[PDB]
Amino acid sequence: GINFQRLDGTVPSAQRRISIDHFNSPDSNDFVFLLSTRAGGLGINLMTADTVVIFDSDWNPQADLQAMARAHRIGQKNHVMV
DNA sequence: ATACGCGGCCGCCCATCAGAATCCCGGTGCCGAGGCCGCTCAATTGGTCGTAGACAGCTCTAGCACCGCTTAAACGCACGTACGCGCT
Repeated sequence: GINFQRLDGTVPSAQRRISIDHFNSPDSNDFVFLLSTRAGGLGINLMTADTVVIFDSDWNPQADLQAMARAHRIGQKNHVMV
């Protein structure tokens, strides 16, 4: 019973834009948002996200720093736990 | 002149001696392992040298994997035409 939405390199822009525009709402019930490596750190940003859980290093240095950079940003106020 | 006798002929069952035919034992020709063998020239034996190629080190291509944006190609189904194939 966890409401979420995926984000990888398969869905077009018309769908991932609706997903990201739906996640940025302050009353969104999607507390889990899945991403990827290149698609996760592809671009844009998440302001309401703060917790970044990584399963394993994606065989690239600083790829984790740039991956958390999509959530850990300036607009975040309640700190960032990784 | 008138009546009796018979004579070989013959069907009959009944007897003797040779020939035909099946079984009990056979020789003959064909095929395929054997043996013999012997002059001998190709393999084996004992031996040296050297070189291919195994092997370990190394680096440095390219085969794999993996991902996602883009889209041509595959898919499945609907409809009918023009062939497969059956008959004569």
